[PDB]
Amino acid sequence: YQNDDLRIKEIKELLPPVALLEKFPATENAANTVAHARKAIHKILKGNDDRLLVVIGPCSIHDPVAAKEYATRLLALREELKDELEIVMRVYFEKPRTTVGWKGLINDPHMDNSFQINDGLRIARKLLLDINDSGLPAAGEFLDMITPQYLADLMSWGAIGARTTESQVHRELASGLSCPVGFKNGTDGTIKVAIDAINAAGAPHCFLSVTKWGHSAIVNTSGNGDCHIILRGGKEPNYSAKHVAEVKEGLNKAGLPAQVMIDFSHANSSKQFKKQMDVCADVCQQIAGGEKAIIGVMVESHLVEGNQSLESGEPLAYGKSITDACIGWEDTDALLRQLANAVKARRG
Amino acid sequence: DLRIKEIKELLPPVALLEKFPATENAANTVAHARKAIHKILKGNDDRLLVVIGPCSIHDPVAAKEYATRLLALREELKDELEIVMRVYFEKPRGWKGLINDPHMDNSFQINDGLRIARKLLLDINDSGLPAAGEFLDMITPQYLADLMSWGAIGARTTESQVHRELASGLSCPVGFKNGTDGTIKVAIDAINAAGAPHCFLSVTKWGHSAIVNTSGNGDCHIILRGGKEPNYSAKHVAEVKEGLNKAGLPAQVMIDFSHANSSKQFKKQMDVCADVCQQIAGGEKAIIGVMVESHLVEGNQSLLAYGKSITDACIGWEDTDALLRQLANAVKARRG
Amino acid sequence: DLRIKEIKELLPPVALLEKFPATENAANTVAHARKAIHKILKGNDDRLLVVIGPCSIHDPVAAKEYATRLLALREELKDELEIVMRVYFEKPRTTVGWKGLINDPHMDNSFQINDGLRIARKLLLDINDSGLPAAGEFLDMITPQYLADLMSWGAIGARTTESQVHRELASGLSCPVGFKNGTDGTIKVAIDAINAAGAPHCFLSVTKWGHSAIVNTSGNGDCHIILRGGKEPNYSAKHVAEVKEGLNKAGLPAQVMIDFSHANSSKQFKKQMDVCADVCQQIAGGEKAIIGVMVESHLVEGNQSLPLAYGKSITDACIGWEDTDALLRQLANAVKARR
Amino acid sequence: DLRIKEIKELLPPVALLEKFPATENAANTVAHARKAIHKILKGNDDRLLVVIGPCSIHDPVAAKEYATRLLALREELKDELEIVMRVYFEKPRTTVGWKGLINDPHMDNSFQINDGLRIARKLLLDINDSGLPAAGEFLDMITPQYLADLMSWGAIGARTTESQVHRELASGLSCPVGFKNGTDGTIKVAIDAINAAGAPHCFLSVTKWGHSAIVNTSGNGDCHIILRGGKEPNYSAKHVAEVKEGLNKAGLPAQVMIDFSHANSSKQFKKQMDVCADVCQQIAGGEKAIIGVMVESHLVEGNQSLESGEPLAYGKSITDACIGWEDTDALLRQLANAVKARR
Ligand SMILES: O=C(O)/C(C[C@@H](O)[C@H](O)[C@H](O)COP(=O)(O)O)=N/O
Ligand SMILES: O=C(O)/C(C[C@@H](O)[C@H](O)[C@H](O)COP(=O)(O)O)=N/O
Ligand SMILES: OC[C@H]1O[C@@H](O)[C@H](O)[C@@H](O)[C@@H]1O
Ligand SMILES: OC[C@H]1O[C@H](O)[C@H](O)[C@@H](O)[C@@H]1O
Repeated sequence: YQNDDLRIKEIKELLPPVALLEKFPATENAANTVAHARKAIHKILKGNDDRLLVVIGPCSIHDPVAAKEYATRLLALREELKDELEIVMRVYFEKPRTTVGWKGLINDPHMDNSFQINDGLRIARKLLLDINDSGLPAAGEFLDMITPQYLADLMSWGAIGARTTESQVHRELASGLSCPVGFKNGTDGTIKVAIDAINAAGAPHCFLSVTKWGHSAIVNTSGNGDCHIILRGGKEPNYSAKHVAEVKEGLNKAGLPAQVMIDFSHANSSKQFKKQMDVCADVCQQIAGGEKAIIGVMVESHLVEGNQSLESGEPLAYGKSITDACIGWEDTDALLRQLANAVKARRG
Repeated sequence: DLRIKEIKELLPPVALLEKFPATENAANTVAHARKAIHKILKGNDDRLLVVIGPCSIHDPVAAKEYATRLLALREELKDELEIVMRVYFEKPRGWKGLINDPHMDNSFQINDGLRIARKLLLDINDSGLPAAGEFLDMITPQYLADLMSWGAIGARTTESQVHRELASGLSCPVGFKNGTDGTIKVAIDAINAAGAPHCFLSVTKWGHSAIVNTSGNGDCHIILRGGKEPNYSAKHVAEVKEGLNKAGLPAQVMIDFSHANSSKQFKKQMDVCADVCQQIAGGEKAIIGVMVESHLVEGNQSLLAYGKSITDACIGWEDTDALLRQLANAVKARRG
Repeated sequence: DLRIKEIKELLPPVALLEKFPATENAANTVAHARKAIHKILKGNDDRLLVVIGPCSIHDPVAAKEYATRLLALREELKDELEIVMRVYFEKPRTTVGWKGLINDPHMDNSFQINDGLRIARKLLLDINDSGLPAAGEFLDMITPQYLADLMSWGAIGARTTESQVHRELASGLSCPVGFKNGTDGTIKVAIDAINAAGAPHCFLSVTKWGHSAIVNTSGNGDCHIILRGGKEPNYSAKHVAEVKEGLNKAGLPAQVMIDFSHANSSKQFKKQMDVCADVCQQIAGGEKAIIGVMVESHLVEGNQSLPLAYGKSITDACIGWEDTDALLRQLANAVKARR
Repeated sequence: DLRIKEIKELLPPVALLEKFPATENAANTVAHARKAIHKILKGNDDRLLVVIGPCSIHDPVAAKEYATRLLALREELKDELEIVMRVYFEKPRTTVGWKGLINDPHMDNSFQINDGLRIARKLLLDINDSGLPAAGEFLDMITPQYLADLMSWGAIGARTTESQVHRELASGLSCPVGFKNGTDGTIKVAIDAINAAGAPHCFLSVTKWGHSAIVNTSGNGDCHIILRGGKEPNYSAKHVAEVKEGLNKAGLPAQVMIDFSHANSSKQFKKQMDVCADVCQQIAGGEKAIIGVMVESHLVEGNQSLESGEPLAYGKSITDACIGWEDTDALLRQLANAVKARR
């Protein structure tokens, strides 16, 4: 065709979602994990459970071995702390870049710009399956419009990133997802874009999308009422009581329940991974002092703290982020126990 | 699953491309206008790209009447201006636009809407008038982009990786709007992102998802659309030019006369025009394009009257003729 | 894998249907001719279905000339005959050979099938739009989605009458279907096919979207046998009596279509004129079981080997227009006598 | 679409290939048997291809027990026979009846074709992975894309030997292909089919993505005739000599596979043992043109009728009747001794 594909270099075959769903079906226990976690989060969001949703884990997954070791450790704490916390592992396979960079395990699993996306989808779904089958629910970021069909049935919660909260196609996607969805405030701190997103996601929509067969189609969604805001900072952090109070008022002014999830990382830690523990201290004091609106938190955590560079060509250290820096396991254990103690204090 | 109510059949792009293929004339219109804009962006033509037309298309009849009037000025002023008709089918916000609801009744006859939209784009290009589109999603461009000589990324998606990926593979030049607060950082990031090659998942002309690799698109530029205050003045242009230079990008801008630069007052577009013409006539080479919301009849309507916008308010045809002549005279002055 | 050398993109049927939609006239032509053949097959009409035209289409310009001439005779003889043009785009070869216009439109082994489908559907659309109904052989399992909405009647070839997938195909077609007897002359295989095609089936097929799917059909009751010879011709009234009796035993209407060409003519196109005389005398003598005939006819008689000569078949030899005009008049006269 | 009542979703072949990929053992089994059959067809091996197994598979459990028994004889008789298990899923018929494991795996008219494709591929995978190669029948154009990578040999349905579409299919199959003689016992149509299938073709087909496409094939030279009787059995030395003549006259290798069942056994399953005796006689005497045989065999001889609301006998055909394991063991040993005697 004339005037077509000047800037398209190559087009390669993509496994349809049904191929990944057939190769890696949910086990009974994996399906149980997803169903129970989605119901638990819904109950929190409706105000009928006083526990704290905790979405915690690596900035990005790049190594299934370390991810499964992390998952075993986190599952132990999920079981120990379950009367206070609903613990869901961050299993992020897609990373939004400020400009350019390794986009994650699905886009480039082999970490060498070979872009073996079919391998990436196989690795990602098998890992999500293993984690859910172990009994640990999983959270993801919905950035790509096409990858969710491959994974969403194994997601108990999802986030739409700050750079896409305003995006109509992402709001439409959320309106048809089967899990609860968090919408982050705008990268400059703006709350209104996330409030608008929650309202849009709760409405039914009609739009173009791709089916489990890998074919484009017209899709009609019902709307998703299980959406809430994620506070992730702006030019300055926005986790403190003053900010939470402003957001509660803004939600209620818009007719929405005053409830927030606080991201301890990103702009709320000023991109300094150990400051997540300082955010934790402040948020724990708010919770223990009686703040009911804090229904969830999000934490970037790995086996080993800090981060490392893929671009150097050095062999990668095990269990250590190749993207944002994370707190390590010992801080993670302490942080989770701090949150559990705060939730117990809030209740008693 | 739980929250998917219904899934309906969608014609693949190849069906629309086969039903409404580009005529030799339409193909030539697109090809020459893309090349003309590229030369402007490369600094090898001192003419001004002018993207002008309705806020959104709801009536193909009125749109083709508008196209005929505009083609006359495009040919008349061609030594100073590269005139491209704004052919936007939706207003991001209501009525979901011509593609999503051509019959205006919440029937969501998207297959009909795609047929109507492509036919209109084909007819306008066949007459010799190039068209400019807005790229709001990842699926509709496959049906229409071969008939687009320029496109804008929605302001709500400048920051979105998936829309920067899309731009990196588009065959036409692309404008990225500045941030809602008037800052340009996100737009600079978007131009840098869109300039690089990407690998991502997309839907082919066959209606199947696939892995696509793009080359990167060097024909991307900023659109100034205002922040809390208008940012069309010579002071703001100087600020934007320095920030572009600091980022290693060509110090060039397109200025949107409408929206926050017109302070939400359609007639104020003529005021931005007078100010921008002064800058150009005074020698400002960095202003390479403008965007104007214009229809047959000025104002707007609410879902009736013919040739009058049913979304945002536009200047009517007499102001449009005057505006285009003012810009052409300014370009003449700048040339010397 | 090892014996697949190339896989190339194929336009889906929706693309052809959108580019070349049925005009109002084309749709009316198809609906009327389908209704007319159904009326003839139900015995509620005494006219003769005449499926006549080139062995194969290889030149749309000559086909449109042929169509204009045949349309005039269709209008002239409309009281005795329901005239339907052979528009055959698919050719079953005894071994290897040019498979028709769709498979290789440029007859040079370039296999531009997307071009072939556009050419074929445009031609079929133009012919129906003029008012002339069309007939084809349904050989390919995937091409019928591109063309069947413009077909008023179809044939299953002698070499595929036994084929389960072709019986399934026929069970879901919107047009009447004829089944040729076996190449040895066996009648049973065509009777089995008619019974199978009349029943609902569930099988794998390709949709108008170009995707494979599970398809359920209703069954096609407008099917009938086509007598086309075997070792010896089987058009004589003795053979016709044998077939009507075999049809009765199987509980099927005792009606036949007779193919004047192929083994009935001993592969000699002029002998089609001799078969015509014999069949006309059966009809004029009172034979109501002969509900239709099939004739291989072109602008110029004979055939040629594969520039080409105008109006001559590049596959089986056919009779020319003069013989064609006279044959149709003989048949209409025979119908008028029978009535 | 007046006579199309319903259209239902179908898993594309890639979904089955991803769920049930060929193991290394399975892929090796397929490769080695395809090569061994090629050598036999080209005269570089004096061993006998034996395709043997149930008329149709209705029970994967009995099928795998049969495979385990057959594999043991495959190993024991490997110096004389290339033993390939018949893994057929359907009995083609014009009368009504069970539509086979792929169309109706649950044996109840639910037409759960997606289930049936999963069951059929999983069974083929398991049999190949154990080391036993598998032979299939090609009845349509769409199912082979789900299964053919696990077949070492295939037969085109007797009712489609003359069909251009099935000859096109054969011309692009990765395995050797057998074509059956005509219902009246003549070989003309099968000679035409062998010629047509050995030529390159270009035709429309469904890819592993479940999409129709234009496909070009190389031609299949590993095609041969299957003698299956006509009006009378055609396994006798007089008939083999007559077919050898016709194959030479056509410029094709004078080699044949003899089907011991159906018309050659007068539709009486025990008569397969009489055909075996005669064919062993020809082979032991020095007949080199007999390159393979086809035998309908199961754990338990005879057959049974499928009945709603009722259990079935284990290991016994619900389609045509088969010889049972005792006769199968004796038959395989007879053929092996005849091959030893020929050399
Ligand atoms: O995971 C999250 O919750 C995220 C995504 C976030 O991790 C992003 O992908 C990188 O911070 C970009 O890194 P860069 O700025 O180097 O492109 N929040 O935004
Ligand atoms: O059109 C028909 O009605 C037919 C089909 C017929 O035309 C066939 O395609 C050629 O006779 C094969 O020619 P060859 O024998 O040269 O391959 N009747 O059989
Ligand atoms: O294993 C199932 C059956 O197989 C047959 O070959 C044997 O004769 C039976 O004794 C056995 O029970
Ligand atoms: O970087 C790759 C370059 O070539 C691409 O094909 C584009 O035409 C150009 O804009 C880009 O800068």
